[PDB]
Amino acid sequence: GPLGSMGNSGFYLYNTENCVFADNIKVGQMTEPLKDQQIILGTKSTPVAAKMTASDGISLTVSNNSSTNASITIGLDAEKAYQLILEKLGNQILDGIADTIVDSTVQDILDKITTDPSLGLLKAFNNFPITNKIQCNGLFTPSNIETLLGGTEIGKFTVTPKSSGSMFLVSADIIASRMEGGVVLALVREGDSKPCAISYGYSSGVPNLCSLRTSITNTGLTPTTYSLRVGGLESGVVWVNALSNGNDILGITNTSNVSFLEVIPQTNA
Amino acid sequence: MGNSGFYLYNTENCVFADNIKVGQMTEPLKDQQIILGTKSTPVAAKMTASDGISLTVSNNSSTNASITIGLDAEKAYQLILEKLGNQILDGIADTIVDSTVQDILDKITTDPSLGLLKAFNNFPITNKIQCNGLFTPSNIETLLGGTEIGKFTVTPKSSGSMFLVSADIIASRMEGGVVLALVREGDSKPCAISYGYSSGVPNLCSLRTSITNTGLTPTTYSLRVGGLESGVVWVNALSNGNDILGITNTSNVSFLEVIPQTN
Amino acid sequence: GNSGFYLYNTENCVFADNIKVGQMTEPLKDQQIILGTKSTPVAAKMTASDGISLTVSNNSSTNASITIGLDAEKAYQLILEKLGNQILDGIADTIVDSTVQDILDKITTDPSLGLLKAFNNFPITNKIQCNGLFTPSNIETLLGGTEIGKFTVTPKSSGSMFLVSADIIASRMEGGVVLALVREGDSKPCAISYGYSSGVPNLCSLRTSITNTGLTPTTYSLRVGGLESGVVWVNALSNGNDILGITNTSNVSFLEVIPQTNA
Repeated sequence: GPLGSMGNSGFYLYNTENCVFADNIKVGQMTEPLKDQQIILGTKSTPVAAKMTASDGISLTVSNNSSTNASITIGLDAEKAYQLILEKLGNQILDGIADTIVDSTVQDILDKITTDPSLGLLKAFNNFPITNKIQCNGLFTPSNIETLLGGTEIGKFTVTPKSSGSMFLVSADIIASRMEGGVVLALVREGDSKPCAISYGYSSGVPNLCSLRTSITNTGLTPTTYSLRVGGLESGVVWVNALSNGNDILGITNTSNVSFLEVIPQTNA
Repeated sequence: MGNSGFYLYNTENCVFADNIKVGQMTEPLKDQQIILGTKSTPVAAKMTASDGISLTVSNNSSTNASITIGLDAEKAYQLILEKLGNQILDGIADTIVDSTVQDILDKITTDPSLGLLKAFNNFPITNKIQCNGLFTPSNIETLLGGTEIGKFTVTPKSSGSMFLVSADIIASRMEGGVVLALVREGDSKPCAISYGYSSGVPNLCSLRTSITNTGLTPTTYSLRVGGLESGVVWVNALSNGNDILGITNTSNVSFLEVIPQTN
Repeated sequence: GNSGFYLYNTENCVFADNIKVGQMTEPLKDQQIILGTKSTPVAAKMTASDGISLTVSNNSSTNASITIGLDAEKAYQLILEKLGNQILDGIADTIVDSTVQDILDKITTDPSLGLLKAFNNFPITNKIQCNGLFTPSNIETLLGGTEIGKFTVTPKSSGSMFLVSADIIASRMEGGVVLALVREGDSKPCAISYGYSSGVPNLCSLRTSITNTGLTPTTYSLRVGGLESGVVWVNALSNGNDILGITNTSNVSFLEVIPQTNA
């Protein structure tokens, strides 16, 4: 019946097609028949057996052993590719993207400065001037010093920290007057049951600055409200911003101050 | 179709047929097949393109037919992204990163609207001054209160800031009060008034206040001290004028830039 | 020069000068290959759309080859001809993120800037009898008064200063109080301030600004005592009792500040 692959050759009839059939083929300038990855490529003269390869690198997938479904698939070399792209035009590309970074990184940083507490620069300050003449009739006694009933309230202020785990350096300096005796200042955080800071000053009967300084530790980035109370030590009337009788000091309107300055505490040891 | 044989095309000894089947081919050439040699005998090979590469042909043209190899465009770039983004930064950042870093730094250290850059200033006062100038309900509102003990010139580095002014002065006088006044140059009256006491012995007499800044421009403040309604007040010295503990002690006045924030 | 079939070792092959199969109307001309179609095969020219490398050595009739590959500028030009925007925003995003992170690092470290300022508060709650006097003699010595605290601070920025506020509850029989801040390794205090008590407790303070000398831990200490005479109680009444019968607090604060030239 059938002859055999390999060795015979001539012309045969494939259906209606009249085909030349051989083991192999050598035509033209080809000094020998086809070898690996070679194909028949005609010049204007007698053709030559070209080999297909990859310049710069290109995916070439040949299936040699397969006599059924054999192919040459062609693709990109990726890491070899983009490298070349850079190695050609990377100099202009950088220029363009730089005249974008100009605003690009800046607006971003300056946004992070202001949005972000954990930076942790950008600290809050607030000062609160107190001008009123106040007759402080509430005393401080050993009985009320651990409670909320010490003295008379002269201010109440709401502070908010811009940075996490920070404190407020607090100075309250208050023009006070009282008939020869001592003056007590209590700073109280709302929520607490007793003052979070106590201090003392003196007046001869003539006005003197009485102050409280302290550093209070901040819980959240939540707004917090401190009241300031003032009274005599165990006995006396104290006037804030006034004389010993409540008249204007020097006939004018005088100012006391309470100020909160955010600060980020280094470890003491 | 029909014939297959050999003929003479000009000077060339040719061969012809309707098709051709060599080597391991079981049938002659079909769609997109080409003759591709192997280590033994040629096989048909169907040219294709991986990773979505352009490979298009023209079969419909019997003459001037051709195959074209092209770019994936979308596929390609999508796969370049799909692999390597890391190298670009480490490779080319430095040249521009030098410029950007060292620029944004200088911007951070110049910009008055950033809210960084807060100036601080400390003016010590080691002189002994007899403060004969009194403070009476009459001069309290004028420029004539007290005796001037110092003057200071400061400059805001930031916009919309305040100065936290501390004035801590060592004073003494016979039993009575000590008034301090801080006056801005160009005003008609003190812009902060304070009070202190001395029983006859040195005592720190202290004024504190927070001032709203009107610019990025050099303001000058003057501090003056003196008796409250009556009495001579000595600064940095005893009740009579000589050294305290027989040394010169210093007083200070300080300006601290702070930047009030909003709730 | 001839045509026909012949034997090459084991292989029986066809040979001719040229070849014309299928729909081909003539043999193979320059840059032509035989490509099988659905019907009979045609002649074909290989080409490159978009631009791709197409290098043929026909001249060399030995090891002759075709090669293909990227054309670079034309390639990417097409890449952006379709996608010329998204690439920008993506890569700019990543690199802006990288440089941003590096800057943040460089701010939170570099002491040469003027950002990063240290703060410390040292509370003092203990009742302390300061029998140490302060007198002409020991004012320039280390023996002035009784030491109520020792503190250690480290600056985070160079050319810096510490804004020191020491506010101490004290009590003594009608007389003056002295406060002295001493740096370790100095022969004398570097800050001397004064206060008063009538017999009831009153805040006595010391304020000063000290110049920092480097970035390394430094240690000051605060001595309190009577002015020339008297016993001074820190944090109590003049008889040592708790004030209002509770523990009280005294404070010493170090705030880092960056000084500007005084005018």
